[PDB]
Amino acid sequence: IRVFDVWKKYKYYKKPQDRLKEIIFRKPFHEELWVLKGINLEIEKGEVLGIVGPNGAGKSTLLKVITGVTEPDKGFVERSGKVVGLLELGTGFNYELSGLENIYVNASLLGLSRREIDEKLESIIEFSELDDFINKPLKTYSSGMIMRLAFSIAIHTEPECFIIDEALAVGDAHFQQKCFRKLKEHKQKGGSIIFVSHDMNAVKILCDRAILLHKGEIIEEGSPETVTQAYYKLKLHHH
Repeated sequence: IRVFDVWKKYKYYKKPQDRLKEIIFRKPFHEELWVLKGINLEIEKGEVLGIVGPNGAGKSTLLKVITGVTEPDKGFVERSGKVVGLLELGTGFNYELSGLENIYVNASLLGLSRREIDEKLESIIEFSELDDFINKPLKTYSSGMIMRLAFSIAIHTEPECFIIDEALAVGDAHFQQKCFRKLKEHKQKGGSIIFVSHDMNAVKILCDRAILLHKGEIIEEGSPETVTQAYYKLKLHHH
């Protein structure tokens, strides 16, 4: 929901041994590099926010500050509810356990109560199309079946916000439409969505507003049309 003047840095070593000299010398041999510099950002209930920018812009660090996987070095972030994205998919999955048991493990870590998972269990199964394999252990699943289960649990956990990472965009045909429908319902109940994409036409189609990120800063905000035109302008002068 609210990102307030957030800065984030990471220690950076010119060669792996400056790490080794740091422990032995007891003095830093690293450079403090800032992936995020004074981010101010609000994601409001009911909106789809597009986030675009080049590879080292800091997008994924911004996603982790938003979700709380990472804490800012300056500033703060506040949120009314849970955020679910790539890095939460399949958390706690155990390949010795059946897909039924992994629903309970994963859904619980993603915030649902035992009663809520009981209430949603058949929906998650039917949505997954795995019904014939739900009592078999994950170690017997194909990779596509494992991904299918992780998506199917996650999309039912009613967070405040879903992050649609740039990698999530690829998926099996017709399963996307089902997820697309769930995501519109989510938005209709006041949920928010963060769409991270390099598809500028998709950003204009799906998002209500967007930001352009570059070298750790938001350099443009507003309508998808405005932010994508600013991205093109940036790529005329960036690399």
